[PDB]
Amino acid sequence: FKRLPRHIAIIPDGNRRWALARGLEKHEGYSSGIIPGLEVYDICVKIGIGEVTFFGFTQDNTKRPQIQRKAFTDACIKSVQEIAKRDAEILVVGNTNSDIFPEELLEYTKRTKVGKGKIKINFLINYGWYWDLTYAYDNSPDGKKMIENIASAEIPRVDLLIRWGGRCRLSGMLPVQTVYSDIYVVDEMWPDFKPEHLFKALEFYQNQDITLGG
Amino acid sequence: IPKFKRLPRHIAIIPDGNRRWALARGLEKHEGYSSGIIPGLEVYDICVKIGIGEVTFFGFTQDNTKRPQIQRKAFTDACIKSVQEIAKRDAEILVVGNTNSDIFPEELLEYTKRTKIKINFLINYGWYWDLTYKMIENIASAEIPRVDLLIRWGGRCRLSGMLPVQTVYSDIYVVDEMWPDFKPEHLFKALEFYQNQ
Ligand SMILES: CCCCCCCCCCCCCCCC(=O)O
Ligand SMILES: C=C(C)CCOP(=O)(O)OP(=O)(O)O
Repeated sequence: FKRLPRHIAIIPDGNRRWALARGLEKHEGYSSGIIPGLEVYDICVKIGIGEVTFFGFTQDNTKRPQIQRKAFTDACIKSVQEIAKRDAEILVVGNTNSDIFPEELLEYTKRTKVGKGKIKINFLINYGWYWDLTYAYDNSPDGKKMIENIASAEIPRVDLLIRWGGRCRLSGMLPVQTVYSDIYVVDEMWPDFKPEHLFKALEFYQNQDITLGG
Repeated sequence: IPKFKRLPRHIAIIPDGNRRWALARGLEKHEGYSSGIIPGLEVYDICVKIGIGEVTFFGFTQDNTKRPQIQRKAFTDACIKSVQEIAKRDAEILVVGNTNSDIFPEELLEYTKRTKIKINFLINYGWYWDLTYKMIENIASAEIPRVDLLIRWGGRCRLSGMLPVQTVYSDIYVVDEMWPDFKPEHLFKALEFYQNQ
C-alpha cells in the first residue's frame, strides 16, 4: 500500500445476527468475535499500522439482556488477555467507576507494554460518548483544557474506521477522534471476518483524493 | 415520489462534490458552488412534501475558510443565496456558527435566532468551537436535535466535523454523484435505506 492510516478504529458488529443465521442463540456469536480481532491485530502488525482501537462495548450496550452482556463482556476480557499474550502497547478506556467494568481489565487502564510492543491497541470497555465528553467538564481551567482532558484524550484522531455488520453509523465511538474519519462498512458480520475485508478497507483509504481537504 | 413506512425526524445534508463537478465540466474549481443552490431548493421541496420535520444543511466550516479566497467567496455567496431562497419559502430558519468573526456573512446574522419544516444551516461552524462553547445542553449547536439520517454527496464517507454530538447514532448514506448532480432519486434511495434499518 502507498498510503496507510496512522490509526484504525474497529466496530466489530454483527455477532447476534451471525449467531441467529447459524441457528444459534443471539448471545452465542460474541465468542466467535475473539479470533477475528487476533487476525486484525496480526495483519496490522505485519503492515506496521501504528494504532488500532477496538470498540468493545458501551454503557448503552449494558441495557441489553444479561445473557448477552455476560457473553460480550467475557469475549472482550478474552480478546484483551489474548492481545496481552502478544507484542502490543495495550490501553483500555471506559467508566471504571461502575460494577459493570470488568476487574480483569483494570490493570490495562494505563498503557501496558506486552512482549516486544511497538503497535498501540486500544479497547473501549464500558465506554460512552457522553461520559467521554463530560469527563473534561468536571473541573477544567478552560475550553482549550476540556478537549485535552476528555476521558479518551490518550487516543488520537482516527484516520480509518471499519464497521462489520453492514450498518453505516458510529454508535457513539469517540466523537472527537472521528470528526474526519473515512468510514468503510463491511456487509459481513464480524465473526465472518476475512483478511480481504481489511485489505479492501485499506485500498479505500489509500484511494482517497488528498487534494480535497477535510 | 414513493410512499414510506418510516421517515427520519431530522435529516443532515452534506452537499459536497462542487469542485470536482466543476473540474469534470472543464470549469474552474470555484465555479461549481453556484450550481449547488437549486439542489438545496429541491431537497427542501421534497422534504416539505413528505413532511420531514427538520433538515440541517452543512454550509461551510471554519476549516473550509483555509481554502483559496476565490473558492471561499464562491461557497460563501452560494450559502447566502441558499438561505435567502429558503427564507422566500415556508420554513423556520436557523443559522449556527461563529458570528464572532469577519468571515461570518452579515446578511445571515438575522437568522442566528429561529424565525416562526425546521431548516438549519451551518455557516462558519467548527466542531471544536461548538463543543468548547450543563455543558451538553449549552454546546453552540444545542438548538439542533439528534440527526437520524445524514446524506453526503460527492462519494466520501465521513462527517467532516459536522455536529459530533448530534451524529453519534446517525445512519449515513453516501451518494457517489457530486452535489450539483443531485437527483430526487438520491434522496428517495437515502429514505429507503433509512426505513430498511
Ligand atoms: C447550503 C446548501 C447548499 C449550498 C450550495 C453549495 C455551497 C455549500 C458549500 C459546499 C461544501 C460543504 C461541504 C464540505 C464538506 C467538507 O468540508 O469536506
Ligand atoms: C456497539 C454498539 C452500541 C452497537 C451498534 O449499534 P447501535 O448502538 O447503533 O444499536 P441500537 O442503538 O440500534 O441498539
